[PDB]
Order: sequence, then C-alpha cells, then structure tokens
Amino acid sequence: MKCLFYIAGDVSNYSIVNYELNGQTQNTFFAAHALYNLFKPDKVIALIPDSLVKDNVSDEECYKNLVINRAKELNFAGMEEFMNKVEIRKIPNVGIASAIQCENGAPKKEKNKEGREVLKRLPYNEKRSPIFIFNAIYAIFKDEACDEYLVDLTHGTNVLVSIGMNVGALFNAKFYSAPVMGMPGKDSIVNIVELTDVVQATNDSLMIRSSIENLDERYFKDYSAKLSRLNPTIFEEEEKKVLTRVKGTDVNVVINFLWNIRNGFTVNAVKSMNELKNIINQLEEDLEKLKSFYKNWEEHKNFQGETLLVLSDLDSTLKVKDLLIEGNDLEKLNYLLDLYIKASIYDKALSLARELPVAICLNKVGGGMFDDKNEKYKHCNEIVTSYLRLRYSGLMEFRNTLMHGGLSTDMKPNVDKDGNITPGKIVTKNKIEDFVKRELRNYFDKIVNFLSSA
Amino acid sequence: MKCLFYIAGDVSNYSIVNYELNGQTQNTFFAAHALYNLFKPDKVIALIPDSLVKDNVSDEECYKNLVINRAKELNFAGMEEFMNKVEIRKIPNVGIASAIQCENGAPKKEKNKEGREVLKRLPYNEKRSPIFIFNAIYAIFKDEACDEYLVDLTHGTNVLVSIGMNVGALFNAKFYSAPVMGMPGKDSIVNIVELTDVVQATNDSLMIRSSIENLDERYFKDYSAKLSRLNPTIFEEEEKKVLTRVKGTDVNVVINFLWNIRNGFTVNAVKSMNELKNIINQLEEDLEKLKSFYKNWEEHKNFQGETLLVLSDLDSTLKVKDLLIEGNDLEKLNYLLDLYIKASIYDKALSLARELPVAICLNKVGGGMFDDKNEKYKHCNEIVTSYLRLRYSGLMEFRNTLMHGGLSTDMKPNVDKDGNITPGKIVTKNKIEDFVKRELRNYFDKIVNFLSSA
Repeated sequence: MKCLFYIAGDVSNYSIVNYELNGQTQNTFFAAHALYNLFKPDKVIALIPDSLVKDNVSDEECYKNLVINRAKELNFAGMEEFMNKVEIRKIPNVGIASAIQCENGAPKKEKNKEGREVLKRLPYNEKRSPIFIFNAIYAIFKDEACDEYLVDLTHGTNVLVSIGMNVGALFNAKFYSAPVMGMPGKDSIVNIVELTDVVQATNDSLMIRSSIENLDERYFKDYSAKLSRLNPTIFEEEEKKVLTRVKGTDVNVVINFLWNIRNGFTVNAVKSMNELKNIINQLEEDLEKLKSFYKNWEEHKNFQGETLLVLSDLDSTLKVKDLLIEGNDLEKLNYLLDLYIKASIYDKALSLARELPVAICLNKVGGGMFDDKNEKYKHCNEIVTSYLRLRYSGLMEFRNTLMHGGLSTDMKPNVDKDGNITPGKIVTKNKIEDFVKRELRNYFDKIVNFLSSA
Repeated sequence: MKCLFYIAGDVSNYSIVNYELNGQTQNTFFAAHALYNLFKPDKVIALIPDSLVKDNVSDEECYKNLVINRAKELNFAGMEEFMNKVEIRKIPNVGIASAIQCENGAPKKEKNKEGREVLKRLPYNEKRSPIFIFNAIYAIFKDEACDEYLVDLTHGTNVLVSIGMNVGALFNAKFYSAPVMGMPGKDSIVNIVELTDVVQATNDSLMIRSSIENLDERYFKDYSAKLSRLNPTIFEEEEKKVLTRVKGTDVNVVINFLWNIRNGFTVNAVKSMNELKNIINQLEEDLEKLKSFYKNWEEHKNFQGETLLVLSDLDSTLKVKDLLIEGNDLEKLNYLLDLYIKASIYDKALSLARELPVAICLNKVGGGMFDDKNEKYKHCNEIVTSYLRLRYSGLMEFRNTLMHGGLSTDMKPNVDKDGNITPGKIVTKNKIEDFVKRELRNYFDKIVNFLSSA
C-alpha cells in the first residue's frame, strides 16, 4: 500500500498552476494533489509544523479548513473528497517564524491598517534540536505501517526539508519537490523534480567507500547497468569521446578483486592489482575530464537532463587505488597482509602471515610449487612451522582457532545429552584484536628477517 | 584547511539581526558571515546559483557587488576580511525563477508605479535533472581540496538545499541552517541549527541495518557513548523511567554477537542468542514508549533540546531480531548456518556445515567434548569425515580451500626465482557462490538425515 507524505508550508499565498512529470500534468493549485492524482496513494499524511497554525481547539481541523478556504477563494474543482482521506500530523519546528492564529475551527481575520490580513504578529520563537524534529517525524513515518513511501518536500523550511529527507531515506522513499521560486500567477506550468536518485547516489558512494575500507564486495553497488543504458539523445564529439570511455569501465574487475580479498584468494587478487592499476588510471583521466566538464557546466548543457551519469559513483570507485601497490607478487601479498590488518579481518591476516614466509623462503631457493611433493616447499614449510612453533607459538594457536571456529577441537566445546553446548575456551576478543593489530606485523617482519639469511 | 560552503540566495531582503551558537554571538544579516567569524575558515565558497543573478561579462562579481551594496546601505562595520577574500562558483538550478539582472557590478534599479527595487527577469525555462545539479556541486566540492568541510544550507531552494546536503554528506561536512520563515525584523536574536547529527543518524542507521544483513559488526555504529552521556535536566518521572531503561540497553552484546558470528565463534554466538532475545524484547517496549512520546511530542518538550537520543539508532538495532531463533544450541547453530549462506560468508558456512553434523552425532550418543581424547567424538568425526569423503566429496574440498586460501597446499600456486606467483587449481567466484548458495544446504540436510539413524 502506497503512502504520500507532504510538508504543509502555507496555502494562503500560492495559486493555480500546471504541475507536470513524465509528460503528464494535473489541473491543481497545491503540489500534494498533483502527485496524489498521478500516483493514487492509499494514505495521505499532512505535516503541520507547531509554528504555522494554532487553533487551541484542533490545529488538525484548522489546516483542514485553511485549505478548503483557499479552494473557495479561487473556486476550485474537487479538493473536498481529497480532504476527507488526508490524515493530518503535527510536526515540530525551530527558529523565529510567521505563526498564524486560529479562533475555533477557522483562521481569524485582522483588518490591520490598509489591506486584509490574518493573525501573524511576532507569533513564534523556539530553540529545538533538529534530532528532536527528526525523531518526531521518524515516529510518524514508522507508525503509518506503509509499504511504499512517497515524500513531497515542495513546502517547508530548508531545515524541515533536509530533516524530512533523512527520515524518508530510512523508509526507501521516492522524494519529490516543485521548485516554486516566487509565483507565476495563472497559466504557468511547473515541473516536479524527483530527488530519489540524488539520495541513492550518496548512499551508494558511502557504501562503495566502505567496500574498499573493509575489503568487502557485498557493500559495492554495481552501477554497471546504470552505465550500460546511459546514452543521451544529444552529444558533442568531446563528450561522446569521454562517455564511451566511462560507459566501458570494468567495474566487475573491482568487484572481483574485493571478492578474492574477502574470501582469501590472495594469489589471484595479487595478480589482478596490475589490471586494476590500469582500470583506475583510465578512470582517473575519465573523471578529471568529467570534472572540468561539470566545473564548466554552462558550456556543456547536454548532460542538463541526463540522470544515469553520476560522478560520486565513479569518484568513490577511485578509492580502490588505496588497495593497490607496485612490485613482485610477493611484495604485493606483503601489502595485502597489512590491508587485512587495517580492516579487522583477523583470520585471513593470520593465514597470510603464516604462509607468506614459506613463499618468501621458496623464492630464495629458486622457486617451487606449494605442494608436499615439492622438496623445496617440504623443507621451507618445516623451517617456517618449526621456527614458528619455537618462537611465535601464539601466532599458530590463533590462526588455528580462527580457521576452525568455535565448533572445533581447537575450542573443545562440550555437547550434552539434551542438545546444549558449553564452550571449553574463552573467546579472547581483545587478545585477537590486540595480537593482530599490534604484535603480528612485528612478528612477521622478525620471521622474514630470519629467513633472509637462509 | 577549513572551507565554509554556502548558498548566497538573495541578500537584498536580509535584515541586520544577531546570531548565536555554542555561547558565541556574531551579528550579520546572512548566516554565512556569522559562521565565518566564529569558525575562521581558510577558504569561503559562495556557490552562486545560475537563476538569481544574470550579468553579461562575468556575473560572479555581480553578486560580489550585490553583497557589498547591501553592506554599505545599513553601514556595516565588518565585511573587510570576508569580501575580496571570498571565492564564488556558478551552480545550476531547476524549475521557474529568474531575478536580478546586472551591468558591470551593482544591480539595475526600476521605478514602475511606486518604489525603487531591482527589476527581476520573469521567464525561466530550465528543465534539468537534479543529478546534473548534484554532479556540478560535487565537482566544486571535490576540487576545493579541503580537509574540513562546513556547509551553510540556510539559504537556497528546498531542491538545492537537499542536493547540497547529499553532496556535503560525501565530504564529512558539518551542516548549518538559520531558520527564518517570514520577516524577523532588524536586531533579532536568531540561533543557527546544526544538521550534522541528523545526517549522521541516517548513515549510522543504514550501516547498522547492513551490519545485521551481512553479519559484520564492523558496520555497527556503537551509540553506547551517545547513550551514556544522555542526561537531560528537567524530565518527568515517566520520561526518567523510560530514559533510564534505554540508557542501559546492552548494545555491546549486539556488537559482540556480530563479532562472534563474523569471526566464526559459532558456539558463543548461539549461546548469547537468548540474552539478546531479552535485550531486544526490552528495547521493543522502550522504543514503543519512546514512539508514543515523540508522537505526542508537545507533552515531552524536555527532549526538544536533547541531541544524544536518536530513535533511528535504536529502531535499526531491533533488526538484530532477524538473527535470532529459539531452541537447543544445535537448532540455533542450524539457523546460523543458513544466515552464513544468506550473507555471502562462504568460509564460515562450510566449516559450520562440516562440524555441525559431528555435534549432532555427539548429541545422539549422549554427549561429549570436541577433543581427540573423547571416544564418542573420535568416531563421530570419522563417520562424518568418511560419509562426506564418500558421498559429498565437493563440500570437504571447498571447505579446505577457503580455510587455507589461495597461497597454500590446497591451491598449489607456484613461486618463481623472480618472485612472480601463478595460481594453480584456480577456483571461480561462481563455483563457490553457486555451490554454497544453491547445493550446500540440501547436502547438509542429507548428511543430518543420515546421522539421525546413528
């Protein structure tokens, strides 16, 4: 079931216009109705700020009438069957504001000196926390028990619109706003902007940045499809050049790189680091071009209506450069070890710390396969394992524990007659954390320094 | 290098008022100015929207001057360090607007019937995608090469303020807005809201929800400290009882649960399932109370200045319920197995898939410790290990491969004298993904079904 939320703003000012989206318009005066008529939401929620409108009796009914009174001053069609269905929720606000009074069920008047006016004279000053407003709006949103969320940010302060945005963001809301910018009077058409793609673009980028940070590809948003269907109707020879370049950037290689690093295919990931260096070096110059293009945006108005191309998605992808290093595969794996310590992926860091000295040893002796049939390996492993069980006894103990997990001979849990397990060792969250993140890099360098002589 | 970013909008309608924030009071008509004084930003970016100014040779100074002209008009004592040391950048806009048209510095006046205010252009056919505006603003933000980002959203349209916020979110920007809404009058005590916490609150919630989805405590934002310093001054008894309840919710248990699930301490993760069922059941009722509190926010005006309590942080924590099940530790580990398949954590799923049948066997034979000294275990393991080596050759091969990783005897890579390494048995991302996510559960159930007979 669809749900449409809107910010009340002020209905007394604005007039009749032609609100349009997707080549379809509506004959109305207020933003909310145009969207309502086009989308057919099962519920419609109004957000009355505590400042604007104060009835004493029922602020909920006062606005309900304030709307009908502006409909009858322009003699509009319908808007009465609409009003019955709308739920009206009071929302807080902050700062000085033009607060209008309400006598019992309708706004009182106020002759003033010349014209005709309502009650609006030094009616509001209030200091609030925006998180309070946030919580209040969140509460309303949560309790509506909606499936599809639709938000109208047309009216209301930059503070309420921004707050309303962040709330809606947590309900996967489609955001809409009609840029007013004064008033056209009658016979003017207004285009409703959709601010959902901008909100997704930013989450996508924050998530993509953590994929790299925490070596986890499950957080990387695959904008390959966004790029594949990206093809505007009008384009110059310089912009067609760069858009064809961006359209074919191998994002899947970046995703695969993360998948290998995550699942511990350390050898495969290290071989790629060169391919990726080239992928991101091409993306860097594609992006620098796209940047001067958007820095001098007025010369390039072709992208003016294009949605699918978003800089943040690509720029956030360039962070994968932080995962690459130059050198031989052994030097690349050495850096990968550090990366596994930085992101707190303890198990992969330990296995790499314990096996990398064997591959180092195998290089010193001219090379060989990581097989028990290989003589060079057979002894290299024996030296590492033994020097490794003589000193650095702890490293192996941890690596083992983490490899097998809680349900294993290394943890010695006890299964009872009934079906309940009682552990046999204590999960030392802090000696793992402390050992890996502090001592282990030193314990590896000390090992590697020892086998250099070999 | 601190960089203050703000939307100029119109300076002609700004009254000379006073600004307060964190015990510091600066008096300027526009918020940016005030913000400059107390923050002392190394750079100041004006972000001039295209619609509000229109000049032939270079409008970037038209505004430059529009500001200076409104300063000398009411004889401002400051503006010296601000002006001539402020950058300006041209930014796009949507809908219908158009305003101030200028020559070579200063705005063009008009007489009409009565008055002497600047003639504003009326047509504004600018239909452009918000993502375009987003990219254009992003470009400006990226290229300033700033360390600390500060954004002023007090000025600007609901579309620009929202777009500006999503950009500023990607630069770890402290957001500020001075709520006006109507004419406030010269020399008015107006304070500026900080929206940074609302923007963090939402990212924190999206991340917390992911931490639960992907069984990764690295994504869980620990709001324990936020909750520990949460002490409002005036609070009614009903408010104090509920706030003391929330203030002492064991978020660390939720974090620990995720840390164990992530690092494969499967027994401990399952043991604490019951504790957490109670933690979240207590949180559910605290949250339901906190909800009606914020639904009837007009009655709980004690929290209106409170910034440390955030509903979204707690509500997102309730998602951890999706990780819990009821039953004996064996039934609890069985669910944990599927959770490991759902989140694509292949390594832990396989280990649990292999060892869980052993513990299942151990239960049938009256119980025993997961030690080689235990006879019941010794043979249970032998049956499990053999049946898999017999019927499920595959599982045992993948489990082994993932435990040791690419650089090991299970992958057989080969080291060269140069140090270049080539992967051996080379296993594909889709071989693993498909096996685990498709055939792995059925294969477990088949093993489990067999050992029931034992």
